[PDB]
Amino acid sequence: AELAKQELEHMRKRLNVDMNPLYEIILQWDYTRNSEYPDDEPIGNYSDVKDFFNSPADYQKVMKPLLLLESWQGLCSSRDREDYKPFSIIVGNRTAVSDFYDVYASVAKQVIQDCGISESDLIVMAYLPDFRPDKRLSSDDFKKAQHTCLAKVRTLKNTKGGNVDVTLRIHRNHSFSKFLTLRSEIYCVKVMQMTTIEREYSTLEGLEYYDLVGQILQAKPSPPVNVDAAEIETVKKSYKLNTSQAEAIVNSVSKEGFSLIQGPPGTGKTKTILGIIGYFLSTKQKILICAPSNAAVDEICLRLKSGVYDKQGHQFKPQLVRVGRSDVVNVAIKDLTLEELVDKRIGGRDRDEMREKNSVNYRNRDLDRRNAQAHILAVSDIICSTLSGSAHDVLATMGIKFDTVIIDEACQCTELSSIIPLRYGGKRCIMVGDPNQLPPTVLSGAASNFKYNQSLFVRMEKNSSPYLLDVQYRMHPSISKFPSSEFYQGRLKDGPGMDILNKRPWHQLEPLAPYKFFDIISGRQEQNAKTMSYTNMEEIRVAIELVDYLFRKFDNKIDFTGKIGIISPYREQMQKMRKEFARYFGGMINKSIDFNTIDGFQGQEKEIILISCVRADDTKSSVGFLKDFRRMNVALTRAKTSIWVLGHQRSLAKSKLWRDLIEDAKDRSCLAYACSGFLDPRNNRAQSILRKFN
RNA sequence: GUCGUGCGU
Ligand SMILES: Nc1ncnc2c1ncn2[C@@H]1O[C@H](COP(=O)(O)OP(=O)(O)O)[C@@H](O)[C@H]1O
Ligand code: BEF
Ligand SMILES: [Mg+2]
Repeated sequence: AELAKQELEHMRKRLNVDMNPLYEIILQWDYTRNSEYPDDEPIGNYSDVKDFFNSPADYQKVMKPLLLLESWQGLCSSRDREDYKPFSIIVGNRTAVSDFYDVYASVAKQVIQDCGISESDLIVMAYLPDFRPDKRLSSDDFKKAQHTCLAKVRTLKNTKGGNVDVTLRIHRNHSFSKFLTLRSEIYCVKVMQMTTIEREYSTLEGLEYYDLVGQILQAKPSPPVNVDAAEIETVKKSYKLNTSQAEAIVNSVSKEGFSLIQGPPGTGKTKTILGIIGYFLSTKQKILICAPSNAAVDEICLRLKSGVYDKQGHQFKPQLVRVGRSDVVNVAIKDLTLEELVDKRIGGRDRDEMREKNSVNYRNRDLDRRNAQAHILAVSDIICSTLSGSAHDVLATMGIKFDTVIIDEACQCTELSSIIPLRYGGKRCIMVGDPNQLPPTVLSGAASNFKYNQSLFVRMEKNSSPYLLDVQYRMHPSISKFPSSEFYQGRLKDGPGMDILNKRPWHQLEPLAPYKFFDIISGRQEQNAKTMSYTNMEEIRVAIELVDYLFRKFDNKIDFTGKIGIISPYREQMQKMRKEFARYFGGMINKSIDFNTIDGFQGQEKEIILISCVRADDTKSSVGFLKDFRRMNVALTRAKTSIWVLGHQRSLAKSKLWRDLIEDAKDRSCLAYACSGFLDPRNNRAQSILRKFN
């Protein structure tokens, strides 16, 4: 009775967290400020992430400055790199709420749709008396303007005549409120989306009431619980795994608390997660799986679609729900999307009466949609999503409790992101990740200097040794020669027959080999003025030529549906690659080929991988974030059979890591020279250039 | 100095 009441109180407190302080602090920031910190407060306030936290208060005190710094850096990046479409609104009556002012304005529905303004968005508002209506309006004008105020879009209500009543929450003490006179035109432009930041702040505040708060603060995973070897052998036989994976699965399931599995790429980490899920289901209980990147969630959903084996070995297919939008979610698992499942479940005076009937019908449809969504969530056993999406409003409103949580690629997410899914009464958490992989995507170098980029998995590994996996079953041994010898200094043993099972017909051809490094003799990349992202068309052309040659050689012999992937460190480079591939081939690229980034492609598996090195210009003299060993390791660990690296030898040779990689490739005679039309006998210019370079 | 992200009414 009393215990249940306390548990319910804690659950509602964790789900319902006051967001007012977050806005009160963020809204005081100056949009026009050009600095690496939100304010001019002493740097001594910020502190490095402590390995051990005495109490939740200390953890919150340490994390809050880092979270604010990360939010400020993201806001600055959106201000510079992102360029939305500014709009104008008419100021209305202002309502005074707790240390805040809510302003109601009338906006055009078409303008709102074009600008993509939602109820969880942040905007910057300015007063420009000298602005010319004919003159173009952009973020540059806001940067130049000195009167800027941050506002939060609290709600968006559509009124008659296609007019939206936008409510904007701002800080009282901000001086810009003096410009918010009634019937005044204010130019507002979107900045960024605060949903992720809001969820992170809510989790940070509610960590006090989390069941595993003590373990997180102490960073001490529950001690291993000894289990009979018979169970381990039975699990290994049923799931056709190895001894290490079976032992890790048994240890993780047997003991409550935090269980960390550290497995380099290709060591069955995803297969280990699937085995854990199957074993738990065999032994109603709902399990929540969260991955930092949507690609990992899509891969997990695709793998689960094939079925899950139990201890007896029989394969069963549980109901899996993907919490996300169709656009971000992959087309292959589009059926598993929650919205698609809900759609499948159901799918004068006279004018006033007709309007009332239409409104009643719409309300009934909304109620039916809510009921179908609730039924799908309740019946479903596996809920796969992302860390940011794990705190979806629907899940919080439903109130269902997830006693088992899995965090895939825990090293790719910050502590707050990894802890977000634990708000739902998480008593058992299993984190799978390899520290050598890419770190969490942090836009602030200062925050990383304070160990903000450090993930909870890394800290837990430092405190105690996780369950280690040293056997791989994906990467070709030749491909894994260099990554294992350099990054891991060994400790990674290839499978008994990886080479035999990785043999492919195109490997026989000299141009195409399991491992090959192609050099761009003549290649330069242009940095975008706004996004500050490099991009070179030479690598795109070379990749297109390689793909066309591979298809022509083995068009009908072997189908390449979902077997060729191209990873580029730069978003702009990936977008250009996809656009040019669509222009050249057409719709086949939608299925036969995939395009992604190294961080966005982390965890993905493809038979053929093309790693595009954007930094193809020697005059730059800098390789960029690629210099880090984790980036190269993740990029190289994507190929299962064939890996092709495109780049400029001179530019990459400057960095020690790429220099060593090129030397290793030369030792194995895997180095190659490529250019425009280097595989075209007609294009004798390419042959002449190759001969001259040699 | 540039790599990610949350929603569908
Ligand atoms: N015991 C095994 N027998 C055969 N194949 C295995 C075994 N364990 C793992 N594999 C293969 O190795 C691959 C492991 O990939 P994984 O390491 O999960 O990728 P990522 O590191 O991106 O998560 C799987 O695709 C699976 O087919
Ligand atoms: F360790 Be794998 F690259 F997800
Ligand atoms: Mg995995």
